[PDB]
Amino acid sequence: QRLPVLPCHVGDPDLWFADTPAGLEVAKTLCVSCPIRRQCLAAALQRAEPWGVWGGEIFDQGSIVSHKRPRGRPRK
DNA sequence: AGGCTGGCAGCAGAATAACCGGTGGCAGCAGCTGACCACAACCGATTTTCTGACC
Ligand code: SF4
Repeated sequence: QRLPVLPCHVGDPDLWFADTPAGLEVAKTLCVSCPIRRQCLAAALQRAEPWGVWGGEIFDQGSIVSHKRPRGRPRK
């Protein structure tokens, strides 16, 4: 079916929870071409997923952050 | 004098209406819990790593 075209499970699944701001960036933008962004993002927002890339967007424990804040002192 | 030998005959089996007492089960439910999620916050370093000034 359309399973190998689905960009979620094409490669290694441990990529999409890597705890670097730059590592998961290609994981987030790899769901640009995903055919099911609407329903996946809708399910992720309704069930309140606390981790990882969902619907081509990252998640905190309840909501969506724009980009994950890096380790260290943030920029003034 | 009967007996035990002989067929002869006959048969089983197989195939193709109430009471009373008591006693234990049981289900329903307030009412101690008491362990348990469970959010939800709040801190305890921890490490990085800028940020800010020092001379
Ligand atoms: S997170 Fe995005 S890319 Fe991955 S399966 Fe869901 S919609 Fe597709």
